Amino acid sequence: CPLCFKLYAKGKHEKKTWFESRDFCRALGGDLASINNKEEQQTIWRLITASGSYHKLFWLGLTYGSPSEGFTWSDGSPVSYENWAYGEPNNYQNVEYCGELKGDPTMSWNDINCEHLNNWICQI
Ligand SMILES: CO[C@H]1O[C@H](CO)[C@@H](O)[C@H](O)[C@H]1NC(C)=O
Ligand SMILES: [Ca+2]
Repeated sequence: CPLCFKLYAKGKHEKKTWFESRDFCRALGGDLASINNKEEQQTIWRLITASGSYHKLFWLGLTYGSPSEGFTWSDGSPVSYENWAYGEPNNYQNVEYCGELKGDPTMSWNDINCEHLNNWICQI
């Protein structure tokens, strides 16, 4: 790396929707981050403690597919490893088709509306 992840923690005015974040990472030749196992989760947690980005929320590459698949990763891979927060994904008010990371030690995931403005994490 110059499995590689990079945090994008932005000021209030420079956060992005899920689609804007996905396009940003793809313009770099990468994608929104997928977390495929415990090792990858630890790597990202170690990046958060390095930056003081505690408690912050980040887009991951989680996106709802067909009703049959449930959530998938934007980079193509299926969701095998899961770390949803308890009760999630709950599709609250039926409008939550993207996934975010709560960047605290639990490293848990939540489904949320894709037009929410968040920080994000790229993989490359
Ligand atoms: C603040 O959290 C609540 O709203 C978000 C969407 O804003 C939801 O994504 C989230 O699931 C829901 N939590 C519960 C317990 O329903
Ligand atoms: Ca939710």
